[PDB]
Amino acid sequence: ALLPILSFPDPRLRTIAKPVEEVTDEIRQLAADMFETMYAAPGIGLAASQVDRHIQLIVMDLSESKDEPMVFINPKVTPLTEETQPYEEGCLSVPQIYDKVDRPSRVKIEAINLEGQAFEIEADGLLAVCIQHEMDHLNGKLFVDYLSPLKRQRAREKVEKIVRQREREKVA
Ligand SMILES: [Zn+2]
Repeated sequence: ALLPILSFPDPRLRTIAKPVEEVTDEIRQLAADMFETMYAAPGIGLAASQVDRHIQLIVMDLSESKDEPMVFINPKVTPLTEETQPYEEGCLSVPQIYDKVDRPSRVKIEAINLEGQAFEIEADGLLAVCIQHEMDHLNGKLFVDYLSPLKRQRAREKVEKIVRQREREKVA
């Protein structure tokens, strides 16, 4: 029913995504399936790289109510300061692992929406964390890449265990 999410260390998560050529109704349908997948997980961010569609498309909803959806197509993110903020990040492609990352605290976002309109906004807080995390997906990067090798290694061993439990849960 839902789209499968790739899990670390799947090598396809390292693919650099291609620009979206036109917001066609198949990219519209993909965005809608990404939302269902994301909301089911549950998560607040999913990049199209994570469902093995190597395209610059990101869906996001940062709200308690699952009612404030946002789409970023072909995004450009530029920091507006050297000040960073720590945040404990997770990732649906690194399931059930969370750790601290430090990223620029304020950024400018330029992207297009599901109608092909351009927009430009400035983001701090959770938005700035999340858009930078998701942009990293589109350049083949995961948040575990900023951790020490032992923490990455532990994360990898734990995730294979969770994925193996998830499969076993399908047989029951
Ligand atoms: Zn992620």
